[PDB]
Amino acid sequence: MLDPLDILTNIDDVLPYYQAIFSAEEQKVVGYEVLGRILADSEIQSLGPFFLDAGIPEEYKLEVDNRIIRQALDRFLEADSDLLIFMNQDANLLMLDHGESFLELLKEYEAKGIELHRFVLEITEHNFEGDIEQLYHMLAYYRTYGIKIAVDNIGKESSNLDRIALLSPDLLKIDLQALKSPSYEHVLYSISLLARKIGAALLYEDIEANFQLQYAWRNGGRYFQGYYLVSPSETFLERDVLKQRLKTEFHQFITHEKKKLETVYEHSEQFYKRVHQAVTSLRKNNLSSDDDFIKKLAEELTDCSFRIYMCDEEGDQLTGNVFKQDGEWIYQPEYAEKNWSWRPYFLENIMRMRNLRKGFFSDLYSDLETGEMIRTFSYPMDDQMYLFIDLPYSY
Amino acid sequence: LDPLDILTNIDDVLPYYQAIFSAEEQKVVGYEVLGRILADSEIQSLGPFFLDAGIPEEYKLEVDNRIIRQALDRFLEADSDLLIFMNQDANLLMLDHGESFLELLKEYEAKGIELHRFVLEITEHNFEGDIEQLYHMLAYYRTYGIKIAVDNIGKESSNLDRIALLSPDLLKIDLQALSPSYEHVLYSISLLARKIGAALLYEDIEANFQLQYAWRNGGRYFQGYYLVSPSETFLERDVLKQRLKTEFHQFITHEKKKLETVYEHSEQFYKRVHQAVTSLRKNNLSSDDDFIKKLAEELTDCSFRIYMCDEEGDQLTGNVFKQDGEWIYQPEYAEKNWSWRPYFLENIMRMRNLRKGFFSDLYSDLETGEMIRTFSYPMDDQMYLFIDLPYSYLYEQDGLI
Ligand SMILES: [Ca+2]
Ligand SMILES: [Ca+2]
Repeated sequence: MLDPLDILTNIDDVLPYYQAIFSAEEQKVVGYEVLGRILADSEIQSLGPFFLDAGIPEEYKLEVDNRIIRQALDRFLEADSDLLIFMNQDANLLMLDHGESFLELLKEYEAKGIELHRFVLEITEHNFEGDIEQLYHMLAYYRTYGIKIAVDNIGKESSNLDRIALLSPDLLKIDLQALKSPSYEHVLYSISLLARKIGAALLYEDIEANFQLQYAWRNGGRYFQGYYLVSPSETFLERDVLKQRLKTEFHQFITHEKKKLETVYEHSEQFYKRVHQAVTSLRKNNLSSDDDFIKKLAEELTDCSFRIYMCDEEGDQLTGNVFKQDGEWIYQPEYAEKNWSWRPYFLENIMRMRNLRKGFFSDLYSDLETGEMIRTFSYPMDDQMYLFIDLPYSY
Repeated sequence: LDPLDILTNIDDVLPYYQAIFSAEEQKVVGYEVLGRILADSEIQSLGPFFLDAGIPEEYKLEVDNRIIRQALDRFLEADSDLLIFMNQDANLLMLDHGESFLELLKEYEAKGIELHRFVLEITEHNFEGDIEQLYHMLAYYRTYGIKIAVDNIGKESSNLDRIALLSPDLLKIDLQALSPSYEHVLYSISLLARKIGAALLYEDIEANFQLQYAWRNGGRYFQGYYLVSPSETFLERDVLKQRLKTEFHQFITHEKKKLETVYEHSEQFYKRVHQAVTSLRKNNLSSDDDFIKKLAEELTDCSFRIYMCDEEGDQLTGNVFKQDGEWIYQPEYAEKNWSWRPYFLENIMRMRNLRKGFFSDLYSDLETGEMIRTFSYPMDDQMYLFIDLPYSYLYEQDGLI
């Protein structure tokens, strides 16, 4: 293994390697991440341990860091003009002089021909121990030159979504070693939606396998990185190196998700028919009690439902719950006179049921009482009343 | 108050209680136990005392105990279904892997407080031990029915990973913090809370607008001075029922309206677009790219980008993009794919089935960076038209922001 002294003594042997990043739009190389390499003893080894070592003085990190960047940016001057240049930069070291010296190094290469808006700067926020509002201040300055900001390692140690969103980054880098909790896609889904509202694109990294790439794609992944794509190498690659492979790999993701979306919408339709038949059959009868009715319905729909109740237009529960437990139905009258408009989507679905004049399923959510994952089916009725049915699973 | 003052007069220490209110029944669901001492003809908080890092842990637990015993003695006599919210530091609890505390709880089960009424307010970002061990221990607690609530969610603790791991029963979000970054981050936590099954409890509600924010963003439970301040005794369970019933009626009414105003707006826009498109599409043998140019001029007042895609998200045309009040044509976006975008495929099969067009929620455009909405409109030949709306049009319409 490599002692730090070994590196500073042979500083002329240090070189950048590059890892390509691929777009979901054009399935093409959109830019590269600059990584640090040294030629020691007929072999190439990473300067990672060297940059990550807290024991090594900062100037020697910057000393080396510099030659790699110069070599890397010298290379970019000659490649395609629209390539992005992703660069790892510690917040604290960058903040030693409020980023002054670094920016001048970037400014230098603008003159030499690299537009500043090609620079993506990989910052790790939870590593920062200075005043966060000051770091956020500085990056503002950077952006006013078009410089892009990417935040690393989301959700690991001191990571913080409040502090991240304040930074209002251009990119979020999410690594998927995490995928090797079954419920991690909830994490991913949540992230993308936060990212969509503040306008940060998602870059998934450390993609070592296919299922990982699929996870990336179907959870809002705009850009992609990993060994499974292309490993870091000393030179650049043909921009459309993986185009056909990704085109086909993505076609298959699309097909899957559609077969997936249609299959659930189709299922919803038939269920609406089953419910419509059941309800109108029962509703032509002398069951004035709104409560008598849902009991009958539950027996009708015994195979697929586990809870049923009715509410009015403003979310007030008109009836009490029928609840299936241990294969038997129980009547819980106490649940009458409760309001549910506070629930996400609830009011939205009321006006949807009206306008659309049909019934439908919700997405998957975790029922507050039982705890297991369920879906609710909402069905509109005569007299501006709305029926709710709770369904567990059927995969 | 010096800490010595407290330990010296430990017999003067007493719990106060703050009630917590349900959105369902607008009633008192339980109380948070808070720590107080009677010093010099007056009542003052032991907060500073529990938060002081200088004070040895034994003396914090010594006092803590006096309060919990008094508090739980009180609960033995109140209603049987009341929840008991209790502040507990992770690190002090982890000094003996929670063994002693649990035995204290176990004791009161015998005396008549079934364990599922206990909510344990933990602050995860204060923990400096191995997280997976703390997560390990709380599992044990839960297997007795003990409930777990995490504190300072939203700001100080905002780790979708940890939240997803500790898999808590409750998230406590405080609203002194009160769209900004902050409101979008609660959004993403909200979305998760419903997926992992954690109820939202909003606290530090000092005003009405705060309560409304709480309500419309998935708040199941509520706390603050604006509701009821802490006091040394319990309150009648339906103390605020009618006040909250009416205060919530007004939130419901409001939301039924902000939502209609946007759906109404969508309908008319669909008509405008339908008229424009079919006018331009009838007697035209010019290409799809030529068409969208004409359309952008048609819709010049309200659009800023227009393009078409096929059923699998491949962009059929270039873009027309309005810039500095002029329309530019961007051939480069031809043959780009967008199915990776959230909602994209979902909306294709929605446009088909429903056979109509509609707006998206508000999102931040990746190029311009301002907040926009997109309108999706289905066409003949299994093709789909998209139109990105600027803020300048959203801002001066009714309730699209
Ligand atoms: Ca990196
Ligand atoms: Ca608390």
